[PDB]
Amino acid sequence: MGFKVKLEKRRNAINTCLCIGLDPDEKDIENFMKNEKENNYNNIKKNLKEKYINNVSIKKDILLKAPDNKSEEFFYFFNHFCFYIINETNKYALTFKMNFAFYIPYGSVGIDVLKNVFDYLYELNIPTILDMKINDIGNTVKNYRKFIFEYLKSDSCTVNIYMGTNMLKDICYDEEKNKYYSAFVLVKTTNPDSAIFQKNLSLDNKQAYVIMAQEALNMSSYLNLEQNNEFIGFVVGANSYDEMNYIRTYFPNCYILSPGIGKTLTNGYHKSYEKILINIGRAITKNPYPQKAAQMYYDQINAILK
Amino acid sequence: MGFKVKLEKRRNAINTCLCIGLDPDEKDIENFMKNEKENNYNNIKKNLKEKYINNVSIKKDILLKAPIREEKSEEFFYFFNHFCFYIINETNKYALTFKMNFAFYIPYGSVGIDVLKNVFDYLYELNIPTILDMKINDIGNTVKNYRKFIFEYLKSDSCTVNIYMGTNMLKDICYDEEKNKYYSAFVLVKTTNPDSAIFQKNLSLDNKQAYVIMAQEALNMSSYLNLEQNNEFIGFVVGANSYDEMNYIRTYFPNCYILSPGIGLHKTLTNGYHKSYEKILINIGRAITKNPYPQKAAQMYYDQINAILK
Repeated sequence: MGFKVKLEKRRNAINTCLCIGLDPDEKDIENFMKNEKENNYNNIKKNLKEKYINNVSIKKDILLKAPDNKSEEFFYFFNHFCFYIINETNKYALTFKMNFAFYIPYGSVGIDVLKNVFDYLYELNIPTILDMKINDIGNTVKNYRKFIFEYLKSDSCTVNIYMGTNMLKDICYDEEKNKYYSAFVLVKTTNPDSAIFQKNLSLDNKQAYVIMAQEALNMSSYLNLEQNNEFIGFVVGANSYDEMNYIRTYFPNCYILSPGIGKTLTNGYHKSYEKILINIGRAITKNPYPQKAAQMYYDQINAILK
Repeated sequence: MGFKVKLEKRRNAINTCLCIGLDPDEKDIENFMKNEKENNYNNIKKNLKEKYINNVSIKKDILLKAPIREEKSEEFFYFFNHFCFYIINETNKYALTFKMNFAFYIPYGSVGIDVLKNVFDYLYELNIPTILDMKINDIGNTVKNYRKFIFEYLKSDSCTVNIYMGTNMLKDICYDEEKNKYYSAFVLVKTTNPDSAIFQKNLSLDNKQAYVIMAQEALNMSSYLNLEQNNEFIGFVVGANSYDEMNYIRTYFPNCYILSPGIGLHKTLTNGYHKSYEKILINIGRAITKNPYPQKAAQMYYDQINAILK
């Protein structure tokens, strides 16, 4: 079944539009490993006892061995840290968003964890988003479509359309198995210079982020995504209230991914939940008690619900 | 040491500005394998003999194995890697630099990344200038992850970048205040091929098309961290088939490095924007790696260029 329905179902299931960001950096690891050594492998032992961990496809042997310190150590903890966050938070998460950048600085080892992370999430049947802000020319971008939607089995991804919209036709649609995928295009990002191009640049008097949205949203039609339970969304920085409001208003019925790590007046979007995914990452994974922080942000959101 | 001085060195040796694009697809690996499982593994054994192949770091015990068929998922890895070496060994004699597009090394998961790693290692030993076409972009400290991967892990000499969401990301990519080192990069200006490439020209500021408005910020950022004196720079990517935009930028700047993908439609009015070569890299990929006799296709393009009026 398509992405829209996977979200539509889960949204009811847990009534929240929270999107947990799983962007583990080096610290979190060097750390998780020690707070784990400097402990009786509490979490790594709770991890090793969740149903789906037994399914991951890569180095399932290593990851499953008793804690005890090989060269697959970094791999060991990196993968288990993610399992832990997911295990500790998935309850409050409508969907998860992993940013490729955090999984690529070590080479293949990082992609192996990533891949397990998605296998684990796919098994837990939780909506996923690879924040990879991909971009490139047609036939080349299909490589990203294969990696993301095929190898990782991801539910969606972020895409930077600056160099074209036709690329969306190679990312969101696959004419070989006739499969349709969802994507999120970078429209506006609260960045002390993101507006240098997304706002100051223009055409027909409308800013650039409005131009790409229109273009993005039109490509969504041409591809027949909606009727195929898929879609193209807009990534709109949380702290971009003015822009976040215009998009929500002028573009109602559209899916919005709001990056950041936290104020909440950001819900300048609303629709019927789900169409305004509020991303929160570091605030939860860098937080000493991930499960707690999660429910906190979980409630604070169900609060701002009405 | 420096990338700017590195190119203006290999510039002399093999006088050329040709840039070979190594973008192995799934059937380049099938073919090469078949052509190998029939000619008693000719090339593979020629690779294995080669000098610097001992400088690759991932799964070296396998890359040097005896052609396997008593393995698992190591087969694909074996041929993918040897095809890239095949090519480099074959044409690295006419190339000014090699451009590896990340997109082609990631669809199989991590295995391709290991292969990409070995390739950057290999080239590093032949001491050939490199470029990673990953077209990266992201906020603040996240890009740090790419700079590490691109420059620390693959020791690449440069990479491509999409600054649409902030020109500042370039400081984060092109500089590293912690190892106090500078890096080079090429930002996408006017990519010709995406016949859907609007935003780049229909989008404008004070009557200046976007690619123009983006080339300046790119340069203004290059001056800030001043890569210049550090033998580094921030260049641009301009499609070969963009003669209008090509002639301009190289005229309205006009000392900025240009990377031009195109031939692999095709033309040659593209050099209608040159200077000391190796500052107008011409990327030819498929036309050289899809060719039956890659060495010649390489020399062919080598002479067609090396032999140009001026």
